[PDB]
Amino acid sequence: MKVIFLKDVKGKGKKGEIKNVADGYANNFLFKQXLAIEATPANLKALEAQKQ
Ligand SMILES: [Cl-]
Ligand SMILES: [Cl-]
Ligand SMILES: [Cl-]
Ligand SMILES: [Cl-]
Ligand SMILES: [Zn+2]
Ligand SMILES: [Zn+2]
Ligand SMILES: [Zn+2]
Ligand SMILES: [Zn+2]
Repeated sequence: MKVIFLKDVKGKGKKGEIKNVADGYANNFLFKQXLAIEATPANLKALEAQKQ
């Protein structure tokens, strides 16, 4: 699944990147720890607001 990284995660992604990762890894680790959020149009839109 495509995610938006909110924080660097060594070996997987850097803050700001939008990229595909393993679904299990996103669900059980990234989302659970606030390291990334799902890349959906609603989320991208919301994140741009929160950055501004
Ligand atoms: Cl998925
Ligand atoms: Cl770095
Ligand atoms: Cl990377
Ligand atoms: Cl970086
Ligand atoms: Zn999937
Ligand atoms: Zn970094
Ligand atoms: Zn990268
Ligand atoms: Zn948010």
